[PDB]
Amino acid sequence: RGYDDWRLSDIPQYKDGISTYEFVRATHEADYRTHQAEPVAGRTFGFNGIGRLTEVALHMPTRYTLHDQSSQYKESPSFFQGLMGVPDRGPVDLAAFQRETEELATAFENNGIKVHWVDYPEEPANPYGPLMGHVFLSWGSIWRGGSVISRFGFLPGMVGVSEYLAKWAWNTLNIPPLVAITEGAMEPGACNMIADEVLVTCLSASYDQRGTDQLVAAISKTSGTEEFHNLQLRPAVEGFFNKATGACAHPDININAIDVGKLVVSPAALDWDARTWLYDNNFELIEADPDEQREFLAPCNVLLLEPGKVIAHADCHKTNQKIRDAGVEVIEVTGTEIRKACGGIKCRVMQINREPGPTLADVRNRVWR
Amino acid sequence: RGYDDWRLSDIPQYKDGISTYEFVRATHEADYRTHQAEPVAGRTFGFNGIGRLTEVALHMPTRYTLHDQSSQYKESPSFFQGLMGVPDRGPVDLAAFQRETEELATAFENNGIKVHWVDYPEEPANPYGPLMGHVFLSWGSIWRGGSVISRFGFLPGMVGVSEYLAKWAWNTLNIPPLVAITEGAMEPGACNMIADEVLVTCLSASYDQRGTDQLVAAISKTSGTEEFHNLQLRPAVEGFFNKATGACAHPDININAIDVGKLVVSPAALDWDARTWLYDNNFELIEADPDEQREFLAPCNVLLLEPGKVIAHADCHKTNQKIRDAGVEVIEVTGTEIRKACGGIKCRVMQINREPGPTLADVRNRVWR
Amino acid sequence: VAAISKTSGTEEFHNLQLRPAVEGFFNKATGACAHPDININAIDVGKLVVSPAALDWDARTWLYDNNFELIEADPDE
Ligand code: NA
Ligand code: NA
Ligand code: NA
Repeated sequence: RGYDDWRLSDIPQYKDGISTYEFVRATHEADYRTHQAEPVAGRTFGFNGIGRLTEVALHMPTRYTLHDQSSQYKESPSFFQGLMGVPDRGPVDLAAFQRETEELATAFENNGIKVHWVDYPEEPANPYGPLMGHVFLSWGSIWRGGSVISRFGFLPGMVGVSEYLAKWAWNTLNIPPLVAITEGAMEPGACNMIADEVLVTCLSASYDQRGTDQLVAAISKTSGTEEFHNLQLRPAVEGFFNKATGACAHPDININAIDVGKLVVSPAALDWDARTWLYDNNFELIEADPDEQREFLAPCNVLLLEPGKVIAHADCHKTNQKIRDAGVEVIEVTGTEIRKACGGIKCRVMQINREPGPTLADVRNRVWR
Repeated sequence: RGYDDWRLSDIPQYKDGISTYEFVRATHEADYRTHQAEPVAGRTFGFNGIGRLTEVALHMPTRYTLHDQSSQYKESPSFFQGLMGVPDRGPVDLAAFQRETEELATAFENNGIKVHWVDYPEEPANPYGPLMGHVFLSWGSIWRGGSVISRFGFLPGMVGVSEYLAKWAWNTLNIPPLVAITEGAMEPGACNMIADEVLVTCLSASYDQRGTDQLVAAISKTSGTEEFHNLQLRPAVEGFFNKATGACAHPDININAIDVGKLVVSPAALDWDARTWLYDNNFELIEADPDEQREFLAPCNVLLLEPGKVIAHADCHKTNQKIRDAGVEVIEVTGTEIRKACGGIKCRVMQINREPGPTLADVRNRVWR
Repeated sequence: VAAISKTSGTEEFHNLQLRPAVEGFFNKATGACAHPDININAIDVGKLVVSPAALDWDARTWLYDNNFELIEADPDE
């Protein structure tokens, strides 16, 4: 449209003969996401809900992506092993990491999902040392209404990274920021949603109440839903992972949706209140294999492409059979090298756009018991 | 510093033999602004308070900066005149606007203040028409903790602009976003502060309670102060300006600090509660000339360079003499063309960095009555 | 808690409430248990033996703030 062709009718609040007060009031009342964020961006965006995923980003590793190449790791491996708590499976192999990355990318293209590639500078560092954990682009996933700057609870090598990814989203995709988390801890990217307006968090190394409150209030306002629910798990875990039990600081290792009102869930995730809530809201639970969970094969770290279809680690054989048994298609993908750090396949995907999908009301109305 | 020279001692929460829990807890407790925002930015930033201003940005106008060149203005001038409500002083003269802009910039350099220049694309438009009001870079002023995306109450031509300026701040200065205002209305840039932790807002076309609450909560957390106070004026005005009284939707037309515990204030600004509060907190009031105020010469739209020194419109002779009488140096600067839109000199300056300055306790302890 | 509070003979009464992840009595995948006495006990003044599967973040914070020293039970046991 031409610069001199604009007219007052292009302003949605304008009406012929409207008063100043009524125009201003219509403006105060407009929805931020649909009046400002999306039009200005010139597109929709956000990973909220359990609808159809259409657009993601990955990072292809270099030597600088590997945690064991940091001089701070070299100085004390046991310090970082205490923070993450994941079983030692020996050093990361760069070439194999790159291959499993190509395979994941192929899986996306074979399922009609656009993949962007995020690079970091050579010798990437923040004010406190080499970047660490920066392969895990879910930490920069995009919410309805915009990007979020996280407060990392346990990993100093992620300081500056959620900024970097948000900046990248703005410069490359034109997607704006929504909020910076400025108190306590909140890593929203590692959360999952189990319905259009149901978020799962944890209270953990990665989340305190203040951080959670800040995040939930911001994403609530732009979620596009009348209601917003936060299920808050309470795992027993000091750092990121408890290799004695399989409990994890992050929701996305403990639980995810695999279909409408159907969840894959860890043995170590559900306290009584959480269990009661899932029960009252008609969610059907598929239990992850306990050994797969405890040995950190990340069987719950599946990525939902759409209700009834997930990407999962190819070697989570037992959990995957149970998912198939629940009527869900599983796309097996190699994810071995990625687990050598604190995460699996879902953890490493930055989700950019997911179309609106089924709601909590849909879950509740499902007849299955 | 070299990429392989980093050690655990470069992590401020690290201590030899610290437990995972204690390390995580120290991390949850760290201050966002001083641990993350500023280190990652690699500088300090924020205009908060009444301390020494060091860094700003201006926009040098082109024909596309002029409000009367918009096809939507051409279609109905009376519609835009109802929104702003400012006295008609005839069309803007581009050449004169450019000259008064050079003069303002010279004033900054003569006072040791760095000036950045913001350009817009040719034929700048948003989803709803030509940009309008985009010369007013105070709307993009930077807060301690980061940039803000505003919700404009009355001007649709500012949609997309606060995003643009925030994006510019991030790409050019490395300053991150703090929050997007997503409900009601809040134009934080047009507010002023009268002490290190005292903000003045209005309830007006430009601000509702929900928007105000959202903004104040975000900037509170990063203000670097134990307390945060919001004085909320209640002007009687439908749009932006009331040419019968001098009342204005924006704090920065109604009031500003000129020194520690000394304010220049409009006749039309102070309701009883506001007056009581200023009185109880030991603020000395200098009244702006009523005619200067009502005729929209913007005598309160002075910019505080530091306690005891302001930039003011050169033709606000009466108000300026009173400011000098109160012991404050006035740097007179031509601001005629700028007033042909909804604003004056302070309105057009994006404030990027102001050093910490006097506090509310300092105001209260001043012996003057 | 209200009943035993009134007769405890103490000015204050505190209830630490663990939140184990367990459906029935015992979770043989983790060691989590419905009963406190399988999850934790005192062994001395301000010293506790505690299961890996017992302490959620709030419980952990509370024990920390109140100066309790924790001895971890062997995970396999
Ligand atoms: Na719970
Ligand atoms: Na008031
Ligand atoms: Na507890």
